Amino acid sequence: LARVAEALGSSEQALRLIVSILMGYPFALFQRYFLFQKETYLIHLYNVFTGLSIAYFNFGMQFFHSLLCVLIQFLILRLMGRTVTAVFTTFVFQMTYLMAGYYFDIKWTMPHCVLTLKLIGLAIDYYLTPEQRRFAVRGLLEVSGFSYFYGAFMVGPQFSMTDYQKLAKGEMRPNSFVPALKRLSLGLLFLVTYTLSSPYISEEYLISDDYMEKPFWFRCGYILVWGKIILYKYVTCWLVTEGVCILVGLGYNGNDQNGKPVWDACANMKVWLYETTPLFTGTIASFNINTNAWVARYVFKRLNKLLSQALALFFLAIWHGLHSGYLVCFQMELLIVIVERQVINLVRDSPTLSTLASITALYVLQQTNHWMFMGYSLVPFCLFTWDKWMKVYKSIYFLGHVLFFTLLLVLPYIRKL
Repeated sequence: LARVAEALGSSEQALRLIVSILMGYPFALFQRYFLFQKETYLIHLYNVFTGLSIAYFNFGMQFFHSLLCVLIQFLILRLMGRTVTAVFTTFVFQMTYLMAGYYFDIKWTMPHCVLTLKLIGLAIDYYLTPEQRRFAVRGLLEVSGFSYFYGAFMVGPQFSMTDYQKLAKGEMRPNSFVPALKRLSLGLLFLVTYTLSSPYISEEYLISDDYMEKPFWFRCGYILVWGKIILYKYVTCWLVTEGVCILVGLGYNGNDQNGKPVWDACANMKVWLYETTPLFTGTIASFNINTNAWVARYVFKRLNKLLSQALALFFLAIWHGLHSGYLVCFQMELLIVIVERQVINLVRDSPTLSTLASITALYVLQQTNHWMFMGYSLVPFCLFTWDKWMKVYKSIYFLGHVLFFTLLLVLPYIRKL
């Protein structure tokens, strides 16, 4: 039971989560053939009975929490309807219930932060642009089934209700097992990388006084290797989680010009592009493309774009808010990423400095700076506490904070040089 969680290397709860995500596949062996089944109320009943069992198996307490939010949300589907208050109360209540969970390692708030976004998204869908005219829904079991879907429950991607009901019917396409193997084999490849790296390079090492004053160059060097190997826990649990999502048929975006079907519908990653990438505007734009696209659809699209940027990323700090740490992380995308784009336009688009720096002559150095850019930003994540976060930040001479601002004052004068 617990000896399996100690034998490989990972945490005790981490084994119960990987078992839960891998449990998606034998459960997707029923939507293999019983999906073409004429009865649709049986499909909704499968997701509830599986999702409630998955929630109970991982944590006994959560089964009531999610269920309570689900019944209260379809109560705001009866009352209020699409009157504007309904969006205001859903946004507040869901975050009020969510933030209560944090105030009261792998807690029951793991699938709860997912359904919070799934129910807020449902409210705006129940409430136009070419995307909005499609994503909007028309007109009990529907809300319960959509929330408890086994493929995307613990950390899975948000899926449009309109598109979810489609899965019960025609999934909006040919059934396949070959792409499912692709995201599973690549998903397990990163699991081997994580389980082997995590013990010889850990978090508690950053706060440990041992050697944490000796090198300076390796002081930042450890921060480059770490926060590149730690985020692989998310990577493995988004590729194996997509593997079940695509096996059912939900993973299919559509088809292309050659008739070949598309697979990037609920794809929360793009590996060749989130790695081997010199410019991290690609990586940070959307490492969790779905988690990033949701905010870009229901927060940024709904929201004066200049004043929207701060309030949209502030919602991501209301999303968890464990310590000031998670807030300091979202003020990195609105920091280095906006500065990185300024250096992108500094070259090829300036009448002073770009002229000489536009050419092919004017790779490894950029990536080395960009992996450092990630680590420094992931430091106030994992270790979120004020005393832990400040400890390693002051020990590394606060380089990221100084360099970004140093670039920010000098940069507009380089545009003149």
